[PDB]
Amino acid sequence: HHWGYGKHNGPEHWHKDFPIAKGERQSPVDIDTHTAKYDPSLKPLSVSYDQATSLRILNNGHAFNVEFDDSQDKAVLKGGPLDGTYRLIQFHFHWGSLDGQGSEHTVDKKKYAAELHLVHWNTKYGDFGKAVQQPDGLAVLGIFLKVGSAKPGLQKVVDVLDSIKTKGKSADFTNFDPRGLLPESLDYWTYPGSLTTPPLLECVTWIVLKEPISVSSEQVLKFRKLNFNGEGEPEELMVDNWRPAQPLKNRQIKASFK
Ligand SMILES: NS(=O)(=O)c1ccc(C(=O)NCC(F)(F)C(F)(F)F)cc1
Ligand SMILES: [Zn+2]
Repeated sequence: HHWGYGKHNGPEHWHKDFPIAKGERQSPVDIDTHTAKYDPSLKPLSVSYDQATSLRILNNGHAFNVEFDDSQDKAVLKGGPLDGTYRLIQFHFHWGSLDGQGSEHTVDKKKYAAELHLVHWNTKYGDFGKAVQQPDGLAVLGIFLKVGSAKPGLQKVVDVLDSIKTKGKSADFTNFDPRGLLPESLDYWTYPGSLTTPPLLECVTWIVLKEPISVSSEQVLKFRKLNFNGEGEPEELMVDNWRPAQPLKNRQIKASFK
């Protein structure tokens, strides 16, 4: 046993090994649209993924990560609330056992079926390990998934999932274009927060897109066939791998749009 999402080891238990769980800038949060302040000084986000180099997909026992080559300034996030250049290192999702739950952020207490996190690190810190120890070390771009029409750009991910069913399995995953996971609009909300899994470090500038993407029920079903457990262990379906909303405390969520 370590941390997870079960009754015995789930989010309510995390603070015992990670006391920052009750800290002042924990994520996710509910985004109250009537209270987020429009900030006309925010810049447009700049998402430069044309030279992205995906490498590998890995089931890590809590989600699956699609990992990228981050040894140079290939796929980067710049602009919006950010200073400097943040390199994409990996993306992953959180999702539910049912379509009415699964996202980590909520919008006016509305839950989406899933949430995509594109994780980037601030190049001024040299490496990802150094970046997570800094209050401005990461930028995570969060995108909500609603169940509807299929997302064609997601299908290459859903088709490889059978090959990484269990914890610690990985597969080569090259030539994957993460632009195919973006919505039309880059309007966003932003706030200072944390990693949403242990060690829950308070190193993240959250940029959460307003426009969800649509995925089909067949595609999200495939997420829910993954397993938390390793090969040969008792089957535990990888579902409901989301942390509930944490109190906002002394923070302000800004909107990029009016
Ligand atoms: N869900 S999330 O907020 O996007 C999120 C993104 C990245 C990480 C992450 O790198 N954990 C690994 C780690 F922090 F455990 C390490 F110290 F970095 F090894 C966790 C949560
Ligand atoms: Zn995440």
